[PDB]
Amino acid sequence: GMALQLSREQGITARGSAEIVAEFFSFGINSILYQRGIYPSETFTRVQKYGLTLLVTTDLELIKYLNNVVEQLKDWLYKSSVQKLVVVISNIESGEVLERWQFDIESDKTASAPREKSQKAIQDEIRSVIRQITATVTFLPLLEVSCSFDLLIYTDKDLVVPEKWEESGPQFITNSEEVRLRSFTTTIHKVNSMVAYKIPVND
Ligand SMILES: [Cl-]
Ligand SMILES: [Cl-]
Ligand SMILES: [Cl-]
Ligand SMILES: [Mg+2]
Repeated sequence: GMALQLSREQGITARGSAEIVAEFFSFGINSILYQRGIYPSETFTRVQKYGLTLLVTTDLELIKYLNNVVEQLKDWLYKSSVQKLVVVISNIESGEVLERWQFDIESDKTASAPREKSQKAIQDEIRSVIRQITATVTFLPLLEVSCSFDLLIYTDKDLVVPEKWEESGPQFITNSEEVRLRSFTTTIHKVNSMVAYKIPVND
């Protein structure tokens, strides 16, 4: 007679996309911090995500810091207010900017009914991007200096700056080359990934 179905959220909503992208950044930032030795290897634990074994921090302060960033990102991503996220890697002793992991975000401001793209398909794309973050490091110059990180979120100039957040300098890098990574999309957001790395000197 009449076909009924118990509602089961399939596809992607603007909220779902924001969730997905913010989560990707949490895992991506964790991978970069581990791969560039920002935090010691023993401060990371193995976890399953996107069909991969990924390393995520156990450091209490870093967990809270990154969680705070991810929560804020979801809000701004839903609003289509994030233009890019950059993980700046600098020589801890000199402050020299050595790498800039740049994630340019494109948004569908019209995002309404849920979009027809499976979570699986999206995870498949993210999986390749995450693998490429680790793969890319094997092609960069050997890093043999202790470094620090800065996480910069570039937003629409008109956004309200929440408490605890601050307008920061751009942390310009110079004498760099780039490695373009695979992009991924939820159909609502598209995340482009690339790393700008400084060419060292023959000293
Ligand atoms: Cl781009
Ligand atoms: Cl690899
Ligand atoms: Cl720059
Ligand atoms: Mg040297």
